[PDB]
Amino acid sequence: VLSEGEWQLVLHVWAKVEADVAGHGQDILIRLFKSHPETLEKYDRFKHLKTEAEMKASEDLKKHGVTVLTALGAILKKKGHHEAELKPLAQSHATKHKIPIKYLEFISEAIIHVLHSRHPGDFGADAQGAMNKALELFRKDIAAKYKELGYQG
Ligand code: HEM
Repeated sequence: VLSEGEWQLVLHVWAKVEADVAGHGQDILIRLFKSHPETLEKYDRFKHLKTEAEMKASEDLKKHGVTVLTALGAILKKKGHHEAELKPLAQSHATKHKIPIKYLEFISEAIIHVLHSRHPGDFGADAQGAMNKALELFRKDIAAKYKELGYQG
C-alpha cells in the first residue's frame, strides 16, 4: 500500500507527463523496444519498425503510446482503488495480447527511465521509490486478475 505522500509524489510527476503525453509515450515505447527487443517482436502492429527514426515518425505508434499512458494515468489517479480500470486491461492483456508479467516489468523500467531522463528535478530518489511502488502495485494486482482469467503470465 502507498502512503498519501507517496501517491502525491506519483501524481506530481504524472502531471509533468501530461504536459506532453504523446512525446513521453513515444520515448517509453522506443526505450522498451531498444532495451527489450523481444517485446516489439510480439506487437504485430509495430514489429515492422526497423530504426529509431522510423519509430519516432510512426503516427500509429505515437497514437498507441497515448492510449497506453492514458490508461495508466487513469489507474494511477485512483490511488490503488483501480479495480474497474484494471479489469478490462487484464482481460485484453491476458486473453488477447498474452503479455507476461515480465513484460510489464520491462515497460515499468522504461517508464521510470523516461521520467528520470525528462524530469530529474521532480523525480529524485523518493519520487522514484513512490512510482516504483505504484507500478509494483499495478503489476501485483494485474497478476491476480490474470490468474482469475486462467492466465499464469
Ligand atoms: C503500463 C503497461 C501497459 C498499459 C497501461 C497498456 C495499455 C494498453 C491499452 C489501453 C491498449 C488498448 C486496449 C487494449 O487492448 O487493452 C493496449 C493494447 C496492446 N498492448 Fe498494452 N499496455 C501495457 C503494457 C503492454 C506491454 C508491456 C506489451 C507488450 C510487450 C503490450 C502489448 C499490447 C498489444 C500488442 C496491444 C494491441 C496493440 C494493437 O495492435 O492495437 N502492452 N495496451
